[PDB]
Amino acid sequence: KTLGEVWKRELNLLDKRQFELYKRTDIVEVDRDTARRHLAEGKVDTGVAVSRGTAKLRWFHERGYVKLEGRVIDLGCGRGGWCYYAAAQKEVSGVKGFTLGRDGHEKPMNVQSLGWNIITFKDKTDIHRLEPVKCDTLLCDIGESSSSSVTEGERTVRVLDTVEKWLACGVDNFCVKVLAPYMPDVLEKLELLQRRFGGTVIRNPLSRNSTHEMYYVSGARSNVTFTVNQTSRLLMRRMRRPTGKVTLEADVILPIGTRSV
Ligand SMILES: Nc1ncnc2c1ncn2[C@@H]1O[C@H](CSCC[C@H](N)C(=O)O)[C@@H](O)[C@H]1O
Repeated sequence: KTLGEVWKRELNLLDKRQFELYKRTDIVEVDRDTARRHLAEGKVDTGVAVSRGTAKLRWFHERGYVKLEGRVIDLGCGRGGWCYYAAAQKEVSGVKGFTLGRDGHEKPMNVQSLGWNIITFKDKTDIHRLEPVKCDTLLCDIGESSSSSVTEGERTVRVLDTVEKWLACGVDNFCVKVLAPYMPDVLEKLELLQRRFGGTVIRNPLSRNSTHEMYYVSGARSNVTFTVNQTSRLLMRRMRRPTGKVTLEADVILPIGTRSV
């Protein structure tokens, strides 16, 4: 009965053209053309991002929503967009990325942007069964969309349930994807986590309108229900008039090489 649940219901009722236009209406998007061409030809020394994820994490990082420091752990790293971004930051000492990378799941990509040598990728790993390890910065970008709000809720609570085990070890910084922050049980879990570990949820402007995803980050503190609903109101407004109008931005280009000595 939350605004977000209403949004999900109306989203599923849109026709093909409206859905297509809607998902990109008034959003920011990084131009991935050059990056994709470089990766497709096997270039590993141009500093291009391995996925759209690098730009998403940069957005949070550049405005203080999450500090990237010391021992970084990336749960559900996929191709490694967040791992490579973190590895290039001077404040980061090491990065451990874990991902399924099997049965259709994206496997870590091998490129040599700055600090690639301080990253340890581990595939064939279900992070829900992975024993928590002590770290300073915890990252998690897991959450598979579902046309069912109940299902998105279940998936989101499972992610937060697992992440809480890791935060309990004591972490300074975190950035965790919250697939369906609009579900009531999720809102309550977020309020509980905020009281225990601080932080709040933030909507990334690079996220498409077809998902209500927001990220639980350590760098700010705000009223969770209020801000989740602000995003619900924005998503609903954009559904009334979908123009498909997108604003293109330059993708992330990282320096290259190993971090040595
Ligand atoms: N239970 C699980 N354990 C490990 N990885 C999982 C998982 N569930 C989903 N994943 C992986 O989590 C990834 C989410 S997409 C992550 C993109 C990454 N942030 C980037 O910047 O490139 C997907 O590859 C998905 O396969």
